[PDB]
Amino acid sequence: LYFQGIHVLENFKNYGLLLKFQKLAMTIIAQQSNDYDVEKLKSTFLVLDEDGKGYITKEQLKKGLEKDGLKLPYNFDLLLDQIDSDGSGKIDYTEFIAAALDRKQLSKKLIYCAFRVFDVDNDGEITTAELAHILYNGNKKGNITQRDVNRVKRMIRDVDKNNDGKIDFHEFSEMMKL
Amino acid sequence: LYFQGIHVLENFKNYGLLLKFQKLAMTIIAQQSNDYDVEKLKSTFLVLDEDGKGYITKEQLKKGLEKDGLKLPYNFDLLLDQIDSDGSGKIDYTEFIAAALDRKQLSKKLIYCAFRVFDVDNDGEITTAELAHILYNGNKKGNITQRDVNRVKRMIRDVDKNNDGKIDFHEFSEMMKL
Ligand SMILES: [Ca+2]
Ligand SMILES: [Ca+2]
Ligand SMILES: [Ca+2]
Ligand SMILES: [Ca+2]
Ligand SMILES: [Ca+2]
Ligand SMILES: [Ca+2]
Repeated sequence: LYFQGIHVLENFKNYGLLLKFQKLAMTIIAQQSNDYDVEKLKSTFLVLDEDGKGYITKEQLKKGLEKDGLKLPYNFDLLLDQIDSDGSGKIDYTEFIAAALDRKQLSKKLIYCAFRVFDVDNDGEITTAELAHILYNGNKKGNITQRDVNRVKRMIRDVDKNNDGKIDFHEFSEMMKL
Repeated sequence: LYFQGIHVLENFKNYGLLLKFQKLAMTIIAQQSNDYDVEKLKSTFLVLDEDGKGYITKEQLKKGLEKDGLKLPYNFDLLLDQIDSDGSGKIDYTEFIAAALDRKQLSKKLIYCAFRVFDVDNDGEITTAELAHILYNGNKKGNITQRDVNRVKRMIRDVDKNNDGKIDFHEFSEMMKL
């Protein structure tokens, strides 16, 4: 059934975009926060990434943690598959941050650091057009289509709490924190 | 560094458990809700699962959606890797539900359906011991260790909003919904 298929596919697309949105927020925090604890995790990643690739193999991650003196869970391979959230087979910087930087540790300041990038115009509200340009252009400027805007609108609907079609700081924080 | 490694590993374990907790909640909703919209998604999965295995290959999912008349995104393979959240290579029932059943569509009734399973004793609060027994024993009864309880405690800390070490309905709903 087609009609049912439509809603299924669109929900799938939404699931993926929401994952992308949170991972990009985490990456923005790692790049822009200047927070000591975050910087120290970035130092760990530097140590693990022994070839300077920007990503680490599952072997490198295991060996690197073992070199620290840790006893890994026997089920660590399943965990590594979960950390590899894009399924590429390797753990990139963004995935390492997104699993190692506990959401609980994200203070208001850290979450604001990401919020203010998505809120391009700094009015306190992330709009569909702002979010689409960050996700699809990487920056404030550039071409996006009404289909793109509609896709992002559907994703705002999952985060919005006051039915205004925009994401405020509170709403954003409730997405970032469980 | 060992000390830093410890906190990294424990955060990784937490990330994985939180994913497990949400996916199990979704599965409980699919099994126990008796909600028409959820039942209709379950009918879709039955159609896709043509060999009656309980899981579908990426090919089966693509072909099945194409048979519905849908135009899949050219990047659907990346999406499928994201849906395959355990990295097994195939999409099981639980993953299909967890991506197709939009969180937005989870009414109070649907979320309560999962809540009351984790709140084994029905006192309105999910405790560490209750959650550990559901995650590790599958049911209320059975052996778990203090290490197990400590692992679950660390995960409650990510969901708790009033510092009581227990998860109430509101807190649970804030985990389930973005
Ligand atoms: Ca990856
Ligand atoms: Ca704005
Ligand atoms: Ca809003
Ligand atoms: Ca799978
Ligand atoms: Ca209870
Ligand atoms: Ca609580």
